[PDB]
Amino acid sequence: SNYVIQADQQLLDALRAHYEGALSDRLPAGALFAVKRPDVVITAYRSGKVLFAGKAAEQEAAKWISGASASNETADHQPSALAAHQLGSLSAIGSDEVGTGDYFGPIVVAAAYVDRPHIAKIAALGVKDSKQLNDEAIKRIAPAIMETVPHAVTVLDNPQYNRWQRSGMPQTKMKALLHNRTLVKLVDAIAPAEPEAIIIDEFLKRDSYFRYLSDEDRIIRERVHCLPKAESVHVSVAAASIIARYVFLEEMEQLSRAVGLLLPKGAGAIVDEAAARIIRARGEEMLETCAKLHFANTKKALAIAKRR
Repeated sequence: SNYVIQADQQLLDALRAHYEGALSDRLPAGALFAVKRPDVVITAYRSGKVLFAGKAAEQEAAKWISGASASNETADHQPSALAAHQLGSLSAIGSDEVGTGDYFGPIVVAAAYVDRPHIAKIAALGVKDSKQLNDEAIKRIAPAIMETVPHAVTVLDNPQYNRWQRSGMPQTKMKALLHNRTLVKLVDAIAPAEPEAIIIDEFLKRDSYFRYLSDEDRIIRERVHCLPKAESVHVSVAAASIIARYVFLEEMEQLSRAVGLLLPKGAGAIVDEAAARIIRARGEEMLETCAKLHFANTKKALAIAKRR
């Protein structure tokens, strides 16, 4: 019978480092490394699943952890890793957006084209977990990305946001158009080159994405992959996050200078306070230049501006 365990990053590092002669070539999808001992084969996977196979499977698994449970499961491609496996090494466009959940500022869509020969360099600037990085790391890392690799951006400013919103276009459609138009910018800009893949982080079902574009003059469909959590599929998507997050921050700085008041991230209580102060200091109509007006926050803020 086979044995399975869930290893934390520390257990994975140990298993890798322990057995002299770890194999990393021609493995199933998701597999980090494999060990062939006598009467057991060991396979470790990106998700932390670790498979022990052979006669000596229960005893070898017990070398690491207590209460290893037997399992029919086999040392095989992981579904979650079929895309990464196939895609991770291509030359690829990735796209991501930022600012959807912020009361103040635009939605920024960014796309980055990362040709094969530039994958490693971009991976070296430390792009994994582009959500972990604070703003000051975004500021140091993004300019380096932009300078190494072609990219495009589309900023939905607030007056344009508010005007699309009030004509009944939801954030889901906004994002589709912005993604679609940024990809057009980037496909054009790198031509005659052509990306082997184009990867969009999945914010809606793929049926819905394209259905939303059908009025567009120019639709990028050839070789478009919608993918969950796509920044673990290809480095171009992470580089697109980072670039998007950098332009947003710029927009927010410009926008803070124009409004005369520092605009906080998010949609929590300080944003209500900030808006109320804009109202008092600048008129309610200033919000149309800098706020996503349909948010709950506007009504919260109007109340505050009035009370005293």
